[PDB]
Amino acid sequence: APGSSRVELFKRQSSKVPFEKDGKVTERVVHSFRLPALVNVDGVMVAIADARYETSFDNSLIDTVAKYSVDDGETWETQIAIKNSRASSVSRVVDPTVIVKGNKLYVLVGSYNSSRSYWTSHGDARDWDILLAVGEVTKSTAGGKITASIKWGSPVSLKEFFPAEMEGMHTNQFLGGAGVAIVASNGNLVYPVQVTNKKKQVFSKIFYSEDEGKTWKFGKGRSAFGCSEPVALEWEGKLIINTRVDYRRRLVYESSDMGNTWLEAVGTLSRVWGPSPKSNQPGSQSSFTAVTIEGMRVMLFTHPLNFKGRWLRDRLNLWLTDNQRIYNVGQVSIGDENSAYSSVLYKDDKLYCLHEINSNEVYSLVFARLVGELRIIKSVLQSWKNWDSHLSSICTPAGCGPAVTTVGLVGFLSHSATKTEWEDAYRCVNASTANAERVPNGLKFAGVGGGALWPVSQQGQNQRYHFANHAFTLVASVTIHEVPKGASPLLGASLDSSGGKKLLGLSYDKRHQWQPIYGSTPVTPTGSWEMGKRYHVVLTMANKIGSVYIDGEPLEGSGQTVVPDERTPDISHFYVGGYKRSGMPTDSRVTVNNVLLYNRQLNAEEIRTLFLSQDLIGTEAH
Ligand SMILES: OC[C@H]1O[C@@H](O[C@H]2[C@H](O)[C@@H](O)[C@H](O)O[C@@H]2CO)[C@H](O)[C@@H](O)[C@H]1O
Repeated sequence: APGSSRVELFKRQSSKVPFEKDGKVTERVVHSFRLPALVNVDGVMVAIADARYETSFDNSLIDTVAKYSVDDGETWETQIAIKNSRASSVSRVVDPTVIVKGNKLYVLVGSYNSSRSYWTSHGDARDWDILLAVGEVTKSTAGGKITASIKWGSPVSLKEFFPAEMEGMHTNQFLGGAGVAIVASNGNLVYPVQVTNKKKQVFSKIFYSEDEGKTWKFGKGRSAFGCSEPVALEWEGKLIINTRVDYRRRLVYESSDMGNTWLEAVGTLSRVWGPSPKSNQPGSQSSFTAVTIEGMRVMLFTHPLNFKGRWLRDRLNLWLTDNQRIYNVGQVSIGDENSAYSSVLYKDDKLYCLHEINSNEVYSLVFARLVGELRIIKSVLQSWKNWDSHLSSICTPAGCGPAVTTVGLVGFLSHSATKTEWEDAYRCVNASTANAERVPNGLKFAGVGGGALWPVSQQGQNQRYHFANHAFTLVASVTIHEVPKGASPLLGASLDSSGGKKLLGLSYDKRHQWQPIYGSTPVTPTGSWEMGKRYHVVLTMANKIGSVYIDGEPLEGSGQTVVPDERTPDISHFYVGGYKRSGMPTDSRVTVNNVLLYNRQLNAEEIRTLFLSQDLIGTEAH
């Protein structure tokens, strides 16, 4: 990332902290630093973490360290925010989870006295407490300089707020999800927490306070079992709770009622992010925040790619999303270093990341100035803004008719293309092409193997288009140049690598009829088409039903089940203008322009507007 730089701020086996025991304080070298949380309190940067004094092993001696800086991270002061009980050589305060409100740092930690096993394996709660400490940040301008100070109060146990029973089950322990939590728009302090029951299942809840931390409540709902280390933000009046699932894809939920109800975010972010290339390795803590960049509300998300496997968790990656498009900003860590946990802060229009580096299970936290990354982010955000503005600004055929909708518009294939790719105007997922000739606002295809392939599950580890398994609208303009020998494809969602098994699609045949394909149902040819005429094609799928529209009108027989109510589809890719498979004997001679993908089923007016504005939406002229 050109322009970016970093320092080893919390340096393993080197950085010292003020270790207090029985009224005596000694500057003490720390073996490992883990669990970064990086925040802004009134212009003061504060970096909170675990100081694992003797080893990186989880069940060992740990205090919560804080560093703070008034100069954007050039210099820092160092404190212990929270000390462990000092009961034993493995006493520890763990998983520090931070909320900023006003001048206050709320830090929630589990506290353990003597156990040498990880908390989820405990059969009881005898070794556990849950503590809240408050740090009060003040600033001084005495002497013509800015000086900050943080006064940490004594921790208070919140155990009294943990019910012995929850929706049936009996509770054992809970911890914060680590990293940075939030103040909701209603002022509530909101911690996503990870909780165990007596069956040793782990699940996520919302733990919240309506009275500045004095009392706490749990929402009655929960994630699925197996969801740990939850991280949350508030988006459009809802909490978005992004969870770690060891050995599986991350589950993401939305709750509008402080955790009383949880709905999997299948239409947006759930199941997008895999913990390793084959999504069969441990997960991670993640930074997940909502921020406003160049006037646009967006979300930033970090997770390692974990090519190495196990808990090594190399290749920390950064992602940008507006809850519609999902852009890979790139790799924050360096080379193949192990770099699991992280915390991203956007402050005074500068981007920073405090994150782990691990060699031989000795961990430092580096403090990175993400200059290259913010440059890419602003570029991408300007492209999103530009194209949304382009589409929204179009005076559609009436005065002007209804505006073309950009709500839920995820991808758009128009004029830009290279020799082997059709480029997404939204810059997230290009389509691969074969036997494609560039024409205004699209591509012309010919010959066996021709077409374009827009990957869905084929995206691999990180599946930005997973939403399509639940609902989508796929729109294009198509022109047929040659009468085919038999039924030939134009547009569709494939369930397998070849395109032979379809969820929903549209073909055309030698008798000048359309052949809409509804899942595995026998195909009934219908309607009529003419060579050389530009047709508007809309495929919609929602609530397991698929519809095919030509020139804004449903084909006779549209609105059929395409998904057996038991299973959830796993779309491989969308195919456009052919299958893009030389193993498929069809030869589609067609031009396709302006392909739009939405994460929802468009309504009647929206479809009609798109049909009527086909000649106006191309990116060529702009
Ligand atoms: O490697 C650091 C990492 O260890 C994880 O714990 C693993 C451990 O790595 C593995 O050797 C052992 O067999 O199983 C453990 C989990 O039961 C921790 O989860 C993680 O926090 C790190 O401490």
